[PDB]
Amino acid sequence: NIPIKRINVPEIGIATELSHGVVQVQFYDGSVVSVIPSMQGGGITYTQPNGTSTHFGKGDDLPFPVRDRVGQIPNIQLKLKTAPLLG
Repeated sequence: NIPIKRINVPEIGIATELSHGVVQVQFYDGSVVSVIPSMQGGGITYTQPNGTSTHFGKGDDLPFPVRDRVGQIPNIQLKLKTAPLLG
């Protein structure tokens, strides 16, 4: 969807805020985490380097390496808020 903020997160990857509130992080290994706003159903969509996508909702426990990676998203959300104007 339309990026409204995008920042490089050194040592982690590239983070994007999409126009409808989803936050995505593309990690250095090609994995992607999408954090879905609670208003849109919440949860996490995680795509492995091999292309496999999994949705983790409320009540799903997060396996390795998803749990630790999702644990980094709050700090990245704050970085996106203070991100420069895109461009």
